Amino acid sequence: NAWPAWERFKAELVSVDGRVIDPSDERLITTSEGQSYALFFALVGNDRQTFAQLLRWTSNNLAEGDLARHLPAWLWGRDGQQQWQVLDANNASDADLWIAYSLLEAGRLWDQPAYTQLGQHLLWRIAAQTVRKLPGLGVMLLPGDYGFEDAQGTRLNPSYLPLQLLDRFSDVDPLWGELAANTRRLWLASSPKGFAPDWLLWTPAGKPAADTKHGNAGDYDAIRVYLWVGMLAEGAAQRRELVAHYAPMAALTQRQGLPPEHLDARSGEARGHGPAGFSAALLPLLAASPEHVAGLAAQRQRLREQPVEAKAYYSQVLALFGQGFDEARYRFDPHGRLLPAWSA
Amino acid sequence: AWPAWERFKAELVSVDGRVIDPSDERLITTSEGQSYALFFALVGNDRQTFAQLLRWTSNNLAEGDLARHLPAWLWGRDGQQQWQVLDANNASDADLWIAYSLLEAGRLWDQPAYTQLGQHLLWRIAAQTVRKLPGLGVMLLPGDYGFEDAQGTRLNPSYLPLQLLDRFSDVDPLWGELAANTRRLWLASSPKGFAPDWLLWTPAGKPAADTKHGNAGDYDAIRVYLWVGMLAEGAAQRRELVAHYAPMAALTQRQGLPPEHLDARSGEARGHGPAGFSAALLPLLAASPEHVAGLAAQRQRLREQPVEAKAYYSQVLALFGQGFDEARYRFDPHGRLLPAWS
Repeated sequence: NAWPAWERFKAELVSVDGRVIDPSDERLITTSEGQSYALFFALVGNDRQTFAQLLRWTSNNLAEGDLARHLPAWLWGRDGQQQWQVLDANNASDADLWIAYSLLEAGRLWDQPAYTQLGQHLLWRIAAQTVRKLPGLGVMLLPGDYGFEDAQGTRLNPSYLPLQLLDRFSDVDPLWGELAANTRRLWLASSPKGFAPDWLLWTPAGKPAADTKHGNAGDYDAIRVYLWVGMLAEGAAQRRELVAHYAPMAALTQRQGLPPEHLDARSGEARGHGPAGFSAALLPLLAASPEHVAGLAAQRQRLREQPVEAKAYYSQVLALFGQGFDEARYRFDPHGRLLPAWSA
Repeated sequence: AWPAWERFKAELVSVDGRVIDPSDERLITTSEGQSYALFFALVGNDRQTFAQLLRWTSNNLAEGDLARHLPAWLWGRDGQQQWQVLDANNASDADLWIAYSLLEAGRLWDQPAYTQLGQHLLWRIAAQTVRKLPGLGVMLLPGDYGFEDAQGTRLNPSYLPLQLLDRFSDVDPLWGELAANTRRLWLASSPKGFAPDWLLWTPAGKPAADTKHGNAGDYDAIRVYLWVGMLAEGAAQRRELVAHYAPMAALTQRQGLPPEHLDARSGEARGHGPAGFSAALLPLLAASPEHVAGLAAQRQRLREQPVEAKAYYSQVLALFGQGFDEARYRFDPHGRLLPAWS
């Protein structure tokens, strides 16, 4: 089991002391998202040492030494005094979820009770700090502990809520399965044309509306909705409904021979061509139904001719997820449990 | 055999398991009444009544499935003479007592189903009712809706007994953290050694007078002294907490009767409390040698004018406080229930 793409990511974007660096920002920032994705990839790659290093860096720098006591700050880097520190103390729940998931799964797959316990401690804190009971929806995860609720209602981000993770947490307590059912409803409701938005607003009347900041735009966040949907196991709840619901994204990509860059989730209008990351993000969805078998072959082909670039953080993580799945490096079972290719 | 618990069942618990407060013309049940009665039934080693109470609570306050719904706080006769939920919002103090009684019953009676249900409730309480408040950390709201706005967060110190939160820490340390925050909240809410019913926690992270009830402490606040007085000797900061609320013990001892109303800011007291207040203070009064005159005086008041028949509020305070005083139960340092029958 060699994972050259993961080795390339490490060589290019992961520091010796264990932080993931997006070099496109002048501040040479790390995000909790970056840490969380790299933790998942290290597990998939059976890379115990890098997992430990990533986890240590995340703990010490984003969580004051202790993920059982603090949800990680989302932004870290160099400030205006050239000092390396937390730049924004608020959390991003999408990273928190991926961190908690990778810990539970690593605890199971590597037989490390400490990882299991830490994951459970995180779930409790996520419930306590980040979950709310929303009107006409029920329990739902906010994008962060602060700054996403007001008079207008509640801002939500579909891509922050991968069903696999929520389904897996249901094994810890059914509250999470309930949150997963609520997410399935949110996803469908937010995507009337079969295209996901980056954000939406959940009004006090219990209805979806255009996001206060991004309207109905679907771009680099929303592309991940197709990725999660496409990686659902056959027997996962509402899998066929979800795959079929987002068919227009697959249908469009097949037709145009290329994924689009920008969507309006309300009108279904699409612009441009998406970067190679978008192609990789779509491989699972493209493989999920026979009617998109040509689309799958096409996109696989484009990635051969034009692989993701060296220091391009965003396209690299989409590739590691999507090409990684396409290359049979892992699967999810119907309950969201990780099935890695090394675990035989 | 617990005579007061037998009388409470005979007078205030219907055959199908609801606790009635007759002082209200709607003949209401509250989630509070259900939660207290569940705890009393455990203390009384009464499996039969526990099961019936739980069933009524689930069916009528929680849509038939308490694992999926925190119970409505208020049930009774509506305007069309129908017996129905009157307010579907929850009351957090009852939610906590229900989860706790379930966890402890599960342990003490060897009933995995109670244990599981108790854990489902904690997850839902964390998810729906807990918030991270500025300069305070994780904290329980009084209810899922209606207690937050631009002015800040309304909190109710008496909704947060340290025994329950300390006990929940066994489920996950996050609850012990909430218990520690509650210890800070209690102290901050009580600058003169007297608790208020309510407190505002402002956006700047400071305690302020409650928006609705100012600094008044009476019928909710009396229960803070009850919780504190029942803390086990090795419970975290127990001595500090008993000493902190000494002025309530001292005033009661000095006046010969508990006050009816306190102002938590000024420490000014007015009137005399009902028998329930005397019962509620017996554990605190017994907690320090120097309050023995008061312990004796309040025991004597309860003998002379015992808690009246069909008087919901005074009966529950007495089952708690007199029950403790009669050695029917204790708590261990981590909030686990130690019933006399066990």
